[PDB]
Amino acid sequence: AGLNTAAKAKGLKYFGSATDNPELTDSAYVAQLSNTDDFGQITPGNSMKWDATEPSQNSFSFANGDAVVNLANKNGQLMRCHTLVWHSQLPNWVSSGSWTNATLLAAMKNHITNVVTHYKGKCYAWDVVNEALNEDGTFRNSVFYQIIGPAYIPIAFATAAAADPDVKLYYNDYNIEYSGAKATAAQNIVKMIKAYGAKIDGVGLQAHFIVGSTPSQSDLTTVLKGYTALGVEVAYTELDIRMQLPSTAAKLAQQSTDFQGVAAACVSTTGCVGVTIWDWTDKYSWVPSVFQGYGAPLPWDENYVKKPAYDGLMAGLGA
Ligand SMILES: O[C@@H]1[C@@H](O)[C@H](O[C@@H]2CO[C@H](O)[C@H](O)[C@H]2O)OC[C@H]1O
Ligand SMILES: *[C@@H]1O[C@H](CO)[C@@H](O)[C@H](O)[C@H]1NC(C)=O
Repeated sequence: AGLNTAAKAKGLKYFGSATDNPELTDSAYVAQLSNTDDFGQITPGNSMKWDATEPSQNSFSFANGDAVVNLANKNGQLMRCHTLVWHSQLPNWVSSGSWTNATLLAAMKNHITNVVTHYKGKCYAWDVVNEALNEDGTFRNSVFYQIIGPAYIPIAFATAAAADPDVKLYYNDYNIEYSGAKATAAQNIVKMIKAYGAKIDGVGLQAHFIVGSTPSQSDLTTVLKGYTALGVEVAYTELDIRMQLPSTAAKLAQQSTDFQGVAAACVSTTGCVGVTIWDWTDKYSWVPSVFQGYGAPLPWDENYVKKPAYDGLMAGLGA
C-alpha cells in the first residue's frame, strides 16, 4: 500500500517522516503526513531541540514538541525524538555562558533529564548526541567538547538512560554513511560510550545525500554492517537526496535510483530498523535555504504529488 506498509513487510519497524509545527496548519499536508500506509513514524524537525525546549536555564517549554507528539499519537505513529546535545540551535544562555566543566555538566545533565523525563514512554528513540565529529573523525569543537572534553558524550548517554531506561539511545550524524574517517570515528563513539559503561542502542545515519553523488548500495551496506557488528541497531534518520537545480526528467530518474539503493541497503542489513525522510514534500524541504542552487530533494514534489523517487523507494523496499 505505501512506504511504511512495504517497510514493515520487509521487517523494518517503520518508514517515517520529519515535520515541523508550522506545517501542521496545512490540511492537505497533514492528511498525507497522517497516511500510515506511507508513514509509521514522525520526527519533530525543530521543536525538541535545546533552544525550543530550554529557552532559559531551568525553564523548559514543551508545547511545540508536545504538539508533534500529539499528532503522531492521533495517527498511531511512532516518534523519534531529536535532539538532546548538539552545537546548533542552542539558546544564548548556553553559547554565551562562562562555564566550568562542573557548571556546564550540571546544565547539560539537567537539560537531558528534564527533556527525556518529559517524553518518557513517548519516543521509540532519542538522538542523544548529534554531530559530534569533524569530517576527519576528530571531535567537533563545540562548547561541550571545549569545556567537558570527550566525556560529554558517554555522560549524555548515561544521563538519558537513567531518565528513560526503555527508549533507544542513538548517536546521530551526517557523512557517516559511507566508508571513511568519519564513519570509523562514529564506530569509535559507540565503542567509547560502552567503554565508559554507558548505554548506546543505535547509530543514526542522517543521509543528506546528493543526486548522482549518493553512496552506492554496496558501500552503504558495508557501513551499516560495520555498526550492527558492534551490537547496536541502525536507522537512516534524515534521508533526502538534493539535486542541483534545475530539475529535469533525467535528474528525477537518477534521484529514484539513488533513493532505491538507500532503502535496499537498509533491507539488506538485519538491524536496520527504519528510514525517516527529512520531510516528505519538496515544498517544505530545508535544503534550498542552506544549499544554494540545490533543491527538489524528496519523494513528493512541492504540489504534493509523487515523484519517481517514491517508486524508487518502493522498489528498494521490494514492493
Ligand atoms: O548543519 C549540518 C550540515 O552541515 C550538513 O551538511 C552536510 C555537508 O556535507 C554534506 O554534503 C552532507 O550532504 C550535508 O548534509 O547536514 C546536516 C546539518 O545539520
Ligand atoms: C569533566 O568532568 C567529568 C567528571 O565528572 C570528567 O569525566 C571529565 O574529564 C571532565 N573534563 C574536563 C575537561 O575537565
